[PDB]
Amino acid sequence: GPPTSDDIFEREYKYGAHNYHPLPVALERGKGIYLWDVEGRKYFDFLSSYSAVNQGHCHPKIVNALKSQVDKLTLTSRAFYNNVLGEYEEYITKLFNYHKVLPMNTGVEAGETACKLARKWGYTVKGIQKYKAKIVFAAGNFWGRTLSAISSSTDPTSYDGFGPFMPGFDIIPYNDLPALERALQDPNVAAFMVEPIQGEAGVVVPDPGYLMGVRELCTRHQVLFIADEIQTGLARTGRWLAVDYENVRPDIVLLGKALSGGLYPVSAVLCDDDIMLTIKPGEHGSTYGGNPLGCRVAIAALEVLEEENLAENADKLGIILRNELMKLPSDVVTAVRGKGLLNAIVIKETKDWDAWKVCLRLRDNGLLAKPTHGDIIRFAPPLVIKEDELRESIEIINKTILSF
Amino acid sequence: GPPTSDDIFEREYKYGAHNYHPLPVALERGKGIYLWDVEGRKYFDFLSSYSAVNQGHCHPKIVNALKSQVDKLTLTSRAFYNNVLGEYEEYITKLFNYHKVLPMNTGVEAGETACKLARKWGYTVKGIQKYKAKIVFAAGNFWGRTLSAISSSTDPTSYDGFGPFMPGFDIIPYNDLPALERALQDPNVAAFMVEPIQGEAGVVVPDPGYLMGVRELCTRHQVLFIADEIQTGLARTGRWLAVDYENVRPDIVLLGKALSGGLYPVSAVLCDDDIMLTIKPGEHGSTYGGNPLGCRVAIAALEVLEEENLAENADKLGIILRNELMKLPSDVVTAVRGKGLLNAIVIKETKDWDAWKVCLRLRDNGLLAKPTHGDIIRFAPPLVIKEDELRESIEIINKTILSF
Amino acid sequence: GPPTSDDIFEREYKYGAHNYHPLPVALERGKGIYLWDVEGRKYFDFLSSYSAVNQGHCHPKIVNALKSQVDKLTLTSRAFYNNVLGEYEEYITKLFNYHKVLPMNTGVEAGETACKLARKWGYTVKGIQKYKAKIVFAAGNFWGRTLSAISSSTDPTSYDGFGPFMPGFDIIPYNDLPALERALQDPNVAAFMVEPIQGEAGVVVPDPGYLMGVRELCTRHQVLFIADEIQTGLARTGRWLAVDYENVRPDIVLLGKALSGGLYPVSAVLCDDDIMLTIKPGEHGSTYGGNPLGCRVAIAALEVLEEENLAENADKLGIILRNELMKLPSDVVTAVRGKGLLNAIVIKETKDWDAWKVCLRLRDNGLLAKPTHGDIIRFAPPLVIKEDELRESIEIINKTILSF
Ligand SMILES: *[C@@H](c1c(COP(=O)(O)O)cnc(C)c1O)[C@@H]1C[C@H](C(=O)O)CC1=N
Ligand SMILES: *[C@@H](c1c(COP(=O)(O)O)cnc(C)c1O)[C@@H]1C[C@H](C(=O)O)CC1=N
Ligand SMILES: *[C@@H](c1c(COP(=O)(O)O)cnc(C)c1O)[C@@H]1C[C@H](C(=O)O)CC1=N
Repeated sequence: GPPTSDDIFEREYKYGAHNYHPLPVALERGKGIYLWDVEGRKYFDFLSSYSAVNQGHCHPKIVNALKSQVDKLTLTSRAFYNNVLGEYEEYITKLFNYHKVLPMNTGVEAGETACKLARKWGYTVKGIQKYKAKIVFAAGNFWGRTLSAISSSTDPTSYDGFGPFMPGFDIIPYNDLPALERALQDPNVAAFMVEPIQGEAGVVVPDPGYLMGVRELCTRHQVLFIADEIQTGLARTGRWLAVDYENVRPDIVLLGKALSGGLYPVSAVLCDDDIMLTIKPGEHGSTYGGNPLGCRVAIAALEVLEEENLAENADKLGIILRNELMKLPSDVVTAVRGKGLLNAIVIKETKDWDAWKVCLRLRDNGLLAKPTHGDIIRFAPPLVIKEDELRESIEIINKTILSF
Repeated sequence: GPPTSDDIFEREYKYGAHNYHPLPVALERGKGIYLWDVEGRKYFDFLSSYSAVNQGHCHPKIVNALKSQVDKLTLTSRAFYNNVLGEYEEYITKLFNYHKVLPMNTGVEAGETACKLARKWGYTVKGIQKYKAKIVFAAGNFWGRTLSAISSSTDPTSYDGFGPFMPGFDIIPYNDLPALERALQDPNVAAFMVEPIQGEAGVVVPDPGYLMGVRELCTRHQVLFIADEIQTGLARTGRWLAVDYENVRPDIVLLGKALSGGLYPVSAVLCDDDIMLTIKPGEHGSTYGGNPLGCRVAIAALEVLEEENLAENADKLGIILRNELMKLPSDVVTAVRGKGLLNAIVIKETKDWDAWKVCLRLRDNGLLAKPTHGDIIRFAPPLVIKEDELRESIEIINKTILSF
Repeated sequence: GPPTSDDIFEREYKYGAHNYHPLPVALERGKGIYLWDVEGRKYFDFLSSYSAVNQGHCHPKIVNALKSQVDKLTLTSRAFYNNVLGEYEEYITKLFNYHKVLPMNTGVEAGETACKLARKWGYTVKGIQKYKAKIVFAAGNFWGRTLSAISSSTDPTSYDGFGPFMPGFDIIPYNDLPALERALQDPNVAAFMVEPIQGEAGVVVPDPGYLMGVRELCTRHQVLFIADEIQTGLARTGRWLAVDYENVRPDIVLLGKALSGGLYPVSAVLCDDDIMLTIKPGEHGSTYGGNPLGCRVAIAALEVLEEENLAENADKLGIILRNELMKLPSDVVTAVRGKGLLNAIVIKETKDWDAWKVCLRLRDNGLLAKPTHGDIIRFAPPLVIKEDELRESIEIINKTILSF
């Protein structure tokens, strides 16, 4: 016979590392906003694979781009040229209005690249003494799991037991302009890296004006403003980039996750020549970075966001979701927050009943969501969701929450 | 009409970062051992995308695996289970005979994961005080371009201008057992990471017994032996792992590149429970790591290496390649080295005549290869190459060298 | 006639700096737990002047000490000796079991003194190069308003507009042992300064085991543990020192506020000879520090705490206070916290309901308390309060909270 859910759980427990704490559900198919488990049950996806399937699971446009290119050429490395990478480079730099892009594969690779750019520019353009360059981060940041990434983390689960840590990384509170201003008094700071909304920290939305103040302080003190839009970008919050809400232009922009619609690990580092060209030939790279397959996929994934106006849809539907969640009782759900279709609720955790239990019952009533910590549940469905489907989801959430 | 090669060169110059020094050739199609440029000209591929397309370009069996799964489900994240990952996990662990695998995407991610395991094991099992754990590396190593990876580099091009560097990374000479022994006298050393053959260093083959000696020293001093087989593994050197030549079993094995036949960025960290399970749920991850699309690709890629006996082929044909290369005048080609189909020659570089110029002319004659520095040319065709094809290539190599 | 409350407010507004936001009430008399305003109204004191009047207002024994000594001698400076200081020094050092005490006047002065001790010890004993020594602080710390003190603050109200700031001060989260452990990897760290309970942050009580973990980590990495007990000490939390709950011995202890029963500004720095004697004659001082009048007061104030077993009372009555407070509706009072008689509640602040408005009404109902931000009210009565008086006070709080 074919494996049950319990069979699948057991096999991974035996042959796979235990580095995740998954919700016990076993999926075999996805399409648009929906996932199906091996028992044939249907679920609303309200995680979107950490906002990587903004376009919905298996979008036909993106699938067709992948199938078309895989027959021709998939990997040359950048030791040679191919005919696709330049077409993608011209498309994406003109779309976001930066001189250049440096292609990578995963989100954390984009972040590492940005740190290297910041340091290189710091030493060769700004003139910092080697090797005294600093990069400032905000408390609660998440940008991956390399040794460098977790060195900037304030979450012990991320860094405990994995030191000694990368020097030159400082931390200030998020959503705190006086703290940024105090930090940038040090001329050895080369960059401030920040998420326009902190995702994995629990959808922490900064106050109106924060990003304007950030852009202002970074310009004033000759510091690069690095915007990590790997989770918040690409229509998820209701705009091409979440920084578009305050119409601010960062020095470096990071994209990933939804850049491929979930079909291929593609990430990108966008910035102007004065920054980008501090890195000379041979001084940075990646084997699969910029490969023609990922590029065809990324072009299609970006075109989907545009053609279907998913940003406008996320903006419209997000406020409906938040407004409805705000009707839940003040002492079962203690906060609602988000922008566009990146949202979260905080539940009054008891030692009897918590976010994990809510999510188990959400699963049972046909909706997949994951907690982060033990009192916050994230709601992030694919951006192709329609209003009637959203309202059905909302009913499921009401039903579940009010059932405890 | 279509863009020319020069068009392609110019577009990337304008819109892409300048972090590579590519051979001036623009490819648009690849099949088996062959690549075609946009002018229609045909080439032998003797780089194999740094040994990522061992199975040849666009291998029909791996391509079908990609095409089959892309319509079903491509990314859940490991927040949920799917039906594919566990099947891959059981397969690859049993193939290399380790308890568990931890799935990642790129080679440098696999290395970072191994360093994190080494440290976590160092503190929680070996009892090193936090955070005093050291990892030893060999001079000439290349394992990627994160801040941590270049912190272990002895190549200025990799690390200059990118500091400050990761602490706890110590460097010793390659192919030097006394040096290793002295380093392992420090009880705070958690691991030694090393390539069985150094790839980007210029195909540097250590003396017979080196790997056996490393294994013995690591076991004696309770140090983890991390073998980086991201380039040497998967039949490229004539065995499943280069480490198999001396019957050595590393504590952690890293795989990447050809694990997907070039269709998808897939890498793996293999080790037993005592090491793997030092990392608890939530303590390490990656958005695309272990996704079902890459898993189906990897399973197919591994099956191809087995079914077509590519390791055996690489062994036999490698012998021919080195034998025929060694016929070149001592005057002109000062060294020939390699195992299996991972090979290189060293030319007596004059002020006028260098490896780049040779490769430019090899291109002109229908064969693509990349130099390492001024005096080393690597030869690494896909492992599906046939003897007649190989000898045709050898002729091309011969006439090119002698034409200077 | 005599000045009204309104007269008093308007006079200070005209001739005094506007650096405070006081509760509009004008006191003229104080005795034990009670205060009377100029209109004759009587109030419970639930601020205890930031815990400086633990012994109650105008304690007869402390007053008698003042009156007795003021007729004899009040100030010689420490350029000469007097007959009182040595007696106080022996008394307090034997009481807390440290070799020596250094006498100062205000809390922030004791803190400055401890930072100088730590640095001096760092350079002359630990061997840190001048001037590379660091001191680590916990976010949320409050220890005064000198340029140095606000340089370690994470509260913009304290530091904004007052820089540039003192270098060599680093900040980590409170109640976070992994973060402390990470910070102490730097051998240039000389000390960690921390409150056993953060007072002005809103009575933030760390997890059980925190103080033990700090002591252990500081010892392990040769770092001084400075315990700021200026608010938490002297029976307020139900022990002589709040660190006594975990049987922890800091390297340096800071005392102040209630050290004088509110009659005189007296502070003290306690530590052993290997630390204290790093400061040589002429290298630190204060005009009024260690004056005979303050010393007589201090001895009396310390005797009151002991002879009336006020720590025992604080512990017993604080248990009662927190138990009764937790009976308030979980939807209006969202948290209750504290130790002994240092306590606070968190309210569910709305746009129209806040901590300030609550304290205004408490005042109207005969109880004086201070808010923290918009959602915290501190409750800290003098330790001489009796159970029946506490219970009466509690009904005022009940009446007030429920009345909204
Ligand atoms: C994903 C994430 C990254 C890292 O992306 P990657 O998983 O492809 O390497 C970078 N930046 C942002 C803003 C992200 O959201 C996050 C990271 C988080 C973690 O660090 O555990 C889990 C994610 N989904
Ligand atoms: C590829 C390589 C890596 C890194 O793999 P990645 O490019 O997918 O991240 C790790 N280990 C080995 C043995 C490799 O060969 C090398 C790294 C080298 C570099 O550092 O620039 C270039 C490569 N092709
Ligand atoms: C009082 C306080 C100090 C400073 O004492 P001082 O006012 O006599 O100089 C030092 N340490 C602790 C633990 C204290 O509680 C606090 C400081 C706070 C502030 O910084 O504004 C207000 C106080 N009452």
